[PDB]
Amino acid sequence: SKIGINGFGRIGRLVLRAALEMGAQVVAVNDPFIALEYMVYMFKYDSTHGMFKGEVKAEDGALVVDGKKITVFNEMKPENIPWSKAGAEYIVESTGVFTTIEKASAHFKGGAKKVIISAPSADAPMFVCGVNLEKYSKDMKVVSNASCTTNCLAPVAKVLHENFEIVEGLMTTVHAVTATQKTVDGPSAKDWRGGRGAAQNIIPSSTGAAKAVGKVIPELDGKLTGMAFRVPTPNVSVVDLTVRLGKECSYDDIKAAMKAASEGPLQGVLGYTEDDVVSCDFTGDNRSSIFDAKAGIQLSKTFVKVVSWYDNEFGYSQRVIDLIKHMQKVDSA
Amino acid sequence: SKIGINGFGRIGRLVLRAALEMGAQVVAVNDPFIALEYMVYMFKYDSTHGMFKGEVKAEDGALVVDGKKITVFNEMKPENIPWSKAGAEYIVESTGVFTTIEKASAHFKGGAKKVIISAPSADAPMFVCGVNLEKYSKDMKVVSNASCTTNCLAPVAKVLHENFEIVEGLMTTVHAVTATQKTVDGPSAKDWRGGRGAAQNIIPSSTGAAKAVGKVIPELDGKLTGMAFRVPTPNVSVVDLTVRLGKECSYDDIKAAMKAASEGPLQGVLGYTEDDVVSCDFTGDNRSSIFDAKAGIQLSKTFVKVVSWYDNEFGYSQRVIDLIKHMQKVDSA
Amino acid sequence: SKIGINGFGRIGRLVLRAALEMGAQVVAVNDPFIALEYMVYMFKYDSTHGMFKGEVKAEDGALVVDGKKITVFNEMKPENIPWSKAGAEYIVESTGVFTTIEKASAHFKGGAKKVIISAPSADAPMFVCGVNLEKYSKDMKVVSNASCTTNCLAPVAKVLHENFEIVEGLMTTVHAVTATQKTVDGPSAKDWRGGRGAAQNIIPSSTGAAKAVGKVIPELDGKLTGMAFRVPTPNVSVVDLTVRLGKECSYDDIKAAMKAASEGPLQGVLGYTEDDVVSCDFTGDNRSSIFDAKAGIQLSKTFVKVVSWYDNEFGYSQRVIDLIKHMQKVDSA
Amino acid sequence: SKIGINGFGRIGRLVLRAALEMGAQVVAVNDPFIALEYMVYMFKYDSTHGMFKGEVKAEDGALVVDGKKITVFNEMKPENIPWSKAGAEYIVESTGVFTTIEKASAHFKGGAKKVIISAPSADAPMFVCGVNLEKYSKDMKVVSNASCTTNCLAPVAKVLHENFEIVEGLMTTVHAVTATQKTVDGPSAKDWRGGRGAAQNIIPSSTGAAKAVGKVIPELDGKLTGMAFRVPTPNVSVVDLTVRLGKECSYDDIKAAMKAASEGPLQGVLGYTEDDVVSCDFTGDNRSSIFDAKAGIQLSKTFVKVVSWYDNEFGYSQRVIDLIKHMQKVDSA
Ligand SMILES: NC(=O)c1ccc[n+]([C@@H]2O[C@H](COP(=O)([O-])OP(=O)(O)OC[C@H]3O[C@@H](n4cnc5c(N)ncnc54)[C@H](O)[C@@H]3O)[C@@H](O)[C@H]2O)c1
Ligand SMILES: NC(=O)c1ccc[n+]([C@@H]2O[C@H](COP(=O)([O-])OP(=O)(O)OC[C@H]3O[C@@H](n4cnc5c(N)ncnc54)[C@H](O)[C@@H]3O)[C@@H](O)[C@H]2O)c1
Ligand SMILES: NC(=O)c1ccc[n+]([C@@H]2O[C@H](COP(=O)([O-])OP(=O)(O)OC[C@H]3O[C@@H](n4cnc5c(N)ncnc54)[C@H](O)[C@@H]3O)[C@@H](O)[C@H]2O)c1
Ligand SMILES: NC(=O)c1ccc[n+]([C@@H]2O[C@H](COP(=O)([O-])OP(=O)(O)OC[C@H]3O[C@@H](n4cnc5c(N)ncnc54)[C@H](O)[C@@H]3O)[C@@H](O)[C@H]2O)c1
Repeated sequence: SKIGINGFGRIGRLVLRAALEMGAQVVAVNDPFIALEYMVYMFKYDSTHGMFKGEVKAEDGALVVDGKKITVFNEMKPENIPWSKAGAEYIVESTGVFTTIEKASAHFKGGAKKVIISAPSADAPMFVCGVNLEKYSKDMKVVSNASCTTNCLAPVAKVLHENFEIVEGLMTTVHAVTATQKTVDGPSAKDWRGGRGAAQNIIPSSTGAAKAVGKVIPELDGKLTGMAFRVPTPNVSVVDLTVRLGKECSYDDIKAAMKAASEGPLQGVLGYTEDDVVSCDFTGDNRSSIFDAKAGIQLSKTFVKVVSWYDNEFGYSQRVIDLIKHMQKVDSA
Repeated sequence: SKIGINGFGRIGRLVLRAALEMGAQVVAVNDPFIALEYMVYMFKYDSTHGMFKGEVKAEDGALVVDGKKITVFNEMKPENIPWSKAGAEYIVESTGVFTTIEKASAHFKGGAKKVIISAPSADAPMFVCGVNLEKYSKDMKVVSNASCTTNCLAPVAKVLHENFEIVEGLMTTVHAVTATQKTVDGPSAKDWRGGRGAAQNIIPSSTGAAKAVGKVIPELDGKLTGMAFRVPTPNVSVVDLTVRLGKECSYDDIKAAMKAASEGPLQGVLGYTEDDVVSCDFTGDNRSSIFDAKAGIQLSKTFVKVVSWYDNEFGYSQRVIDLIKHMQKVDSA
Repeated sequence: SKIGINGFGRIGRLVLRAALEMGAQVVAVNDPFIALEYMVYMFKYDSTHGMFKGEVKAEDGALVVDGKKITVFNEMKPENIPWSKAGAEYIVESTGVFTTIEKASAHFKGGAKKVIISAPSADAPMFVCGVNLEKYSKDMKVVSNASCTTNCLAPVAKVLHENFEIVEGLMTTVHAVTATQKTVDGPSAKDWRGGRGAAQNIIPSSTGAAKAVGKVIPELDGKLTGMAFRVPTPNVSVVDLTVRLGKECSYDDIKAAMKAASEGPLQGVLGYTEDDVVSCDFTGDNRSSIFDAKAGIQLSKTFVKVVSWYDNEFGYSQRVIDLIKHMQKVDSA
Repeated sequence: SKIGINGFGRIGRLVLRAALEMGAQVVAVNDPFIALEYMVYMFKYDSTHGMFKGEVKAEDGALVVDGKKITVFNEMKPENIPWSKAGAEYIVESTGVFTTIEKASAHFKGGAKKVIISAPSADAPMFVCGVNLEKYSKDMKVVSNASCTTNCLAPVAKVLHENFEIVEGLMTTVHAVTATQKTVDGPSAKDWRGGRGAAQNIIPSSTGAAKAVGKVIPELDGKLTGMAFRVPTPNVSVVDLTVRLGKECSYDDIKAAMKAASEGPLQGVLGYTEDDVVSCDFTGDNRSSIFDAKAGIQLSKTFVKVVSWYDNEFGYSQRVIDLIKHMQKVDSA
């Protein structure tokens, strides 16, 4: 397994949690802003996901989580991380700042084998587990796991497209706050709305998902786009997809198609519920997309609104580990 | 004017604030749960809209707001409210619990002339200022001012339909919390999602707008429906309308048409902005619907997503005074 | 064990969770506002404490949780609950509405043996596990488990008093929202501040703890009082106790005394931490009181501020089960 | 007046709003992170205090607010700000990062006459209006207006000390979130509790007030200290002061003394209320400290808890204009 993590943030830390849950091996973490003793504290306590049940301590300049020793670096520059000292070969690139092939390829200076960007990439091939993993090939050295919204949207869009044909769709994500937002009104020069106080406001915003699903399901390129409203919750978001369909159908056919896929090819990626759920019901949910049967509405035989929940931190971090596992099987690693 | 208010809640008090701003005359308030000394405090201090600038005191069993004496009653059953005795003939029925014609008609027993339900009604004719006021018949004794969402959606839907034709549409409102929600998970037997802790959750809910807009614009009956997500903000909501249009157009045509209507026939009802606004920017906004030019997205020549803001408490309260003014002209009063 | 629960609210439901965790047996639940199918949903999903991991279903008009069948009643009046049909003998009185001996004794009409009020009582003897359980005697038929703040304060006050003498103290609880609070400004006639919108405000409020610790530790009667600020969090609260002490001491002596008690006589009731904890770190914490070593300040040898955390829902519900277990040992039941 | 603002943040902008209300003259603003077109948006729209009523536009490289041209600069290093060229001689240093005399003195390089740090200083003399302004020496080139908490605490502590003598006291401020807090758990290396998600948590923190009040009232040096809990509100905080008094008194004496000071020497600095107020009632409040008569508690003749509110953004911003006005009189300017 031999995973390294660059950026021990919300996703960096929860990928480490997901790796331990899945028996994957992380050997090295890099973050210039989080010293080793502070890394112990940040991994141990999580306001959203609860205290890590397990021993976490610093020992001999390494982070030790349940007996596994994780080498810690504190390099500002990715090209200076000595990944090969720790034996890290598959690097999770989770800073937010090194998303292109050019930028992510800095990790090959330290001896990394493969880099997985935990965000959309302008040029690295993008993957959503359950949707297009079979297009991965072992010569791809830098890949992307797309965004949390793309991972919720792409499963549901795949089911709708295979069964009924998406002629065109528009989506909204009602989206929890992230680390890029601000506690009170402050400077966000490249996104003025995103600078307004996160706890006070519904904030219109862009979404990664819009473009990205057109690269993940190329048949849908240019037939889907959408936007986000950031709202004052700390985690868990919901896709609200309005689609026009090519084939006439009832809402029962939509539900039966989603149910059948969640039991078979999309098992573990797409969930299905008919309960009266609210967003707190998905905190810590492992799935990429949970179809909410009761919340959706069909106006006519070809125009419908479908609602699907995702823990944007936790479900995504579990898919990073799923993607790395797939890549190492194909690579033989 | 000779307005009485039944139910001195969020809408009841802000209707009095709006009447004061618009020089309307409120002569009587009734609320069994809010004794006179408490009405002073409740009217003076408001967490969302700020302290009432001006004098509120109790004298002689009356609420005296800026010189005006308002007779206070504390009746549980509307039958027993002496409206006659205070001279209240136009009754704002803002309790939430007497919405049908037969239930609202109880105010006639104490000599009310007309009742205005401040919510959708199963059978009282619904009006939205700027959209269908000319349907108001002088012989209508119980009318409805529809919901906060219908008052936002109907202006924008009017413009789109007149210019481009709405073939079908689906709406979401991302809606602030209201008084029927719960601070922590508790019993809401008729709406199980709506009982979950309001501050913790994105909560799927129904919208009044779903029924009402096909009544207010009858040619759109059956062509439009939608749902709500309640999110943890205290006030100000946003309509997200995804429409399939009859006529090919660009997004510039949609903008130009909304700008022209806000300057002309829909002036004061529909507003227009191109600023990078967020929900807090509309707290205290007088308009029913404020079109957000920059947040909308056109996918194709006939498929588009339009975003409009509304202060669900305040814009609505001002519309209730507008409705009464219009009714009084038609009745001659 | 043979526990019945009256009021299946935040405390009613979490006492059921605590009973299952501790292997205690609940046989009957009464709530007139929550029908059986709705009880399934409310027990299964918890916005604060996460989904119940376990099977919950309605079967043959009973609630079935992990194989245990729990008879459900829906009586408005406590004297009409046929507790003996279900074999319920120890009743948790968790409505909030039947707190005196007179009111709580209604349950003896249905065949209850003992009633435990999950709130301060004006006359029923009040108990805090770890502090005064040894004053319980088997002839006491109605008892109280005091409030969540009293359960946090009393352990810490006991340690300080035994070691250093409390001459006098004043406390504040910075306290999460409860079900008595309101989503937006509405009527709370007996507590005007408590009616103001809970998510918008710091709200000064009274506390149960103030008086109650004087009944639980009678040596401290009249030497302690205090108040609450309700703040916009959904659970977890913190006591901030300013004490003048009879014996001169350093902060190290305070910490060593708290540490020694958390390892011995107060084990499981009083916790001890020296980490940089925040309130989310205590969600689901079992203890009544967790001393925060780093947050406290000693101004002089006899004047100090001590800070102690408590999950006001969860820690309290576990103490209800602890108190019932103690009572059945003393009663032989 | 000839005021320049360095750092157009929460305090920098509200200081300009306060200068406009008080007819002070701001001539220049500097912020490297906020370009002129963005300064218009940031000044016009405010989530906490509402939209600026009046004209804000950019013309010719200047910010024009109600007719006034303000020269805008975008310098990173204060040394390089041409204050001379705009005529700015009294500089509000509101960046948060140039708080020491030597760091603040950089503004003299571009011809500033005086600097006012809008935060406590390790060595610049601190002033609180109404408490120690007469200590201001004309030869003081760098002064401090202390923190929002010192400006609340010092007026109330002055009154108590003058009338009853403070023997020792311990304070807590329940403090709104600020810009140094984080929207979700993230790195705050110097304050680990302060990095945890602001909207989710009660967070123990330090207070500026702890140091500063013994400097502002030197006879209370060593007799007073305290701490903060940061809670999820956007603005408005509350001091909770527990004091041991030298002279026996009743709570009526404390009330009478606070009322007399707010009418006389501390008028406009200290306010007094007996209403059932909550934090939202003070948003936009001009005063430094508003004594809450009803929330305080006296335990004995010498031991009492006093509660005072403050709008930490707005009251403070107005005090900065007061301080500059006073300094200009003493300097003759
Ligand atoms: N938050 C979510 O729900 C979520 C989900 C999926 C994807 N993402 C994506 O993952 C990335 C990180 O997001 P996040 O939410 O974890 O943010 P975050 O701010 O919590 O984490 C970023 C981390 O990277 C560290 N860092 C910054 N510069 C570094 C550098 N030069 N070298 C190494 N480490 C550095 C920071 O200290 C921080 O700990 C982004 O691209 C984001 O869009 C976020
Ligand atoms: N809150 C909004 O944004 C909004 C906007 C538009 C319309 N409305 C509608 O207005 C109505 C009231 O809503 P609200 O937000 O003001 O709720 P609310 O709870 O604030 O007010 C309801 C008021 O009615 C009073 N009341 C209850 N029974 C009474 C009775 N028998 N007689 C007289 N008064 C009584 C209550 O004491 C309370 O003060 C609802 O139908 C709601 O759908 C609400
Ligand atoms: N919330 C906490 O942190 C906490 C902690 C300790 C103690 N308490 C106390 O426990 C009691 C309940 O508090 P809560 O937070 O669970 O409130 P809650 O509102 O969540 O629960 C009250 C429950 O009692 C039910 N009920 C009302 N009348 C009834 C009746 N006539 N018969 C039977 N059931 C009825 C309601 O439907 C509701 O489900 C109060 O006395 C409260 O002060 C609360
Ligand atoms: N927020 C409050 O309630 C409050 C009240 C009183 C005092 N203060 C103090 O005022 C100071 C600023 O606080 P704030 O709340 O306004 O924070 P903030 O983050 O809103 O504002 C800081 C501003 O300084 C700017 N800045 C950063 N570096 C700069 C530089 N090198 N030159 C010029 N400008 C630069 C930033 O762009 C930002 O706009 C702090 O010292 C704070 O403690 C805050």
